[PDB]
Amino acid sequence: AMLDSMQEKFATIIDSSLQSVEEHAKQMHKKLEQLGAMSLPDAEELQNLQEELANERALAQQEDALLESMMMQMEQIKNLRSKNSISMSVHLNKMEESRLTRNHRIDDIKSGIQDYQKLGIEASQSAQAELTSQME
Amino acid sequence: MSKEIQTNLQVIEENNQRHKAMLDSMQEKFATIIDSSLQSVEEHAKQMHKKLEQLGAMSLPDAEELQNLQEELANERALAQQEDALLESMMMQMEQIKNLRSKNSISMSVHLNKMEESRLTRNHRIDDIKSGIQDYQKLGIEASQSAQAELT
Amino acid sequence: AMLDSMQEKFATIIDSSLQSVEEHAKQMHKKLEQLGAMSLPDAEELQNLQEELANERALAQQEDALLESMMMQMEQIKNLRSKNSISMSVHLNKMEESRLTRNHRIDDIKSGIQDYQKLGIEASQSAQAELTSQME
Amino acid sequence: MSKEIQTNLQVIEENNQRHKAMLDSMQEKFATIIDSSLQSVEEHAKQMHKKLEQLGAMSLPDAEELQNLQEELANERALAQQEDALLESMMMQMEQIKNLRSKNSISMSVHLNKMEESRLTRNHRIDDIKSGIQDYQKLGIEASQSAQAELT
Repeated sequence: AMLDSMQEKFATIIDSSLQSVEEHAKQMHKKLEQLGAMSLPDAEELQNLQEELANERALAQQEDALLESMMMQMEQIKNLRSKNSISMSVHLNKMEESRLTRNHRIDDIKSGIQDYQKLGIEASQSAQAELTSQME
Repeated sequence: MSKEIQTNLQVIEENNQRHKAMLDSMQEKFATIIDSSLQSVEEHAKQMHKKLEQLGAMSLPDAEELQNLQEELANERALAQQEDALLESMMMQMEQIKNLRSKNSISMSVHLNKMEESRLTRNHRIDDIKSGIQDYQKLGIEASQSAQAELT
Repeated sequence: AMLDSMQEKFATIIDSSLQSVEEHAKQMHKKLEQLGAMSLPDAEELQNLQEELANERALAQQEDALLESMMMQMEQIKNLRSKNSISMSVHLNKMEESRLTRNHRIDDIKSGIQDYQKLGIEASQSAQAELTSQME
Repeated sequence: MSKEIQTNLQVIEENNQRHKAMLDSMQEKFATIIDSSLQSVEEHAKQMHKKLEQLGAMSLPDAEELQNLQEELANERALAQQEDALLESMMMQMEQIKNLRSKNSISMSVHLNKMEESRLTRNHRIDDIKSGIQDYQKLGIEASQSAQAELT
């Protein structure tokens, strides 16, 4: 029974094998721990991009509201100008009538002065027609 | 008295002469002023007519000014028409850019969700592998006992 | 003295002449009154054009203030977007580093599994080197 | 006892045979498991290596997604650059239209002042003519008296 000296080598290799299976299990699990630890910063970065995307939506919404408001006010001014411009064309037309009318009135007065000069000659001849008539 | 009647007829021959040269000088002097009277009516009519000439002469410059106001009013509509075209064009283009942005930002959210799936999947796989290391270490130590309990 | 009968015609023409000089003076002055009356509506029309011109100035001033304000706000949004876009490029670069790093860590673990398979064969030969050695 | 020693040597000849075929079967059975042990270490190493293969295979799609995010970011700058060019262009043009309007409105005020002068001048001329009618009627009635006071 020289087996007692052979089996002492049996616990020496089974134990030395198991200690390597646990050192591999220890080493790998440490590597897998820190690898899986990257998940949180990765999630962090996504949340940041997510927030920046929401800012873009916020900003686009403010921009659209701003331009609409600007266009609104811009349209009111356009209408006011248009009303103001129509008012002008009307007053210019009135002034054109008042100018033509003034011309007619001036021509009437010119004609009336001519009528006066005409009827003055008619009076001069009609008066000398009495003075040459009272020559009898 | 035949000679006496002849001189009484000389009296009359000068008597009417005293009325003739007196009336001939009255109608000559009265007609000399009616003529000067018409001359004041014609010089006043000329004077006044000149005034009305230069007054009516203002009409054409008045019309020039109105016509200038007319042109400046038409320019204003021109400018108003350019301004409206410009803003319309601008709004047109701004609207495309807005749409392109929205399409681009939506595409982005898709990739962000895509990536979040890829992150969760990655975690499951890491956990799956971690479990396999635990499974190996457990079935490894339990295998050692099955050998040490028989030969020892 | 048959002049008393001639002078009665003298007051008849001097009076008839003067009454025509006053009827002309009356008629003309009436014409000149209403002609000069056009001055007030003419002045009115000018004042209206004057007010419409001031409206144009008012309107142009509002328009200039409006566009300036719009441009201001438009510039703030541009800057905010630009800051938001720079922030993105930064997070994308971080994620690219975290991806490369993750690749190195995975390769290390792959290599460490290979080292384990290698040193397992070294153990298998070294163990059978004892079992073929204890054949003596 | 010569025959007796031969059989005691047969005992030993089977005694060591009882240890030989017992040890030959112990190292054959012990080496038969060290071989199966390495086989579990190599199949686990293969199994795990597969897991790491498909996990590392996620890297390329991850890179594709980042590259898409990169392109969508560059598009956004493109769109931002078009938008700024557009508004600049628009402001440029709006500024000319504004100037042209001011020039046009100032021209107008000049004509309005021009016309107001022409209106005041017109009034002086009307008053001047009215005065001439008064002057004529006054110097006309006073002329009538100078004649009626002498002949009447």
